[PDB]
Amino acid sequence: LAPGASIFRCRQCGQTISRRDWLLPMGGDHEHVVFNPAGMIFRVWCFSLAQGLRLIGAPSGEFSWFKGYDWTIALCGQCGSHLGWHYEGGSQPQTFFGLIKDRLAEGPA
Ligand SMILES: O=C1CC[C@@H](Nc2ccccc2)C(=O)N1
Ligand SMILES: [Zn+2]
Repeated sequence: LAPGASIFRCRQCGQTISRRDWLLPMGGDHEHVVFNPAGMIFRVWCFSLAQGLRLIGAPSGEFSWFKGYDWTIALCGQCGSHLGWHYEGGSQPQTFFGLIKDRLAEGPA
């Protein structure tokens, strides 16, 4: 009844992005803390599915945090905020999204 933690929206503009129902335990945990070559730390949640994003450029395997996957930058399709990455080219599953937990807002359906 009236769940308040069902949908993830973009924290900057409110664009619909994903659902708690779509969280994916990659390697046995939905949460992965990672850093990029510029040393920036991200708390990443894996989702099977997302919407309202704009995937920019072409996939790269360079420095992928997930063995066997190529990544594309995922922007909020509405406001352009960097929300994470789409992962493709791997196995079980072939694709998923890694989204930056603190750039999303959790709320009712
Ligand atoms: O799986 C990933 C996706 C984002 C990526 N960041 C990156 C930044 C500048 C150059 C190359 C990669 C990273 O390190 N790992
Ligand atoms: Zn946005």
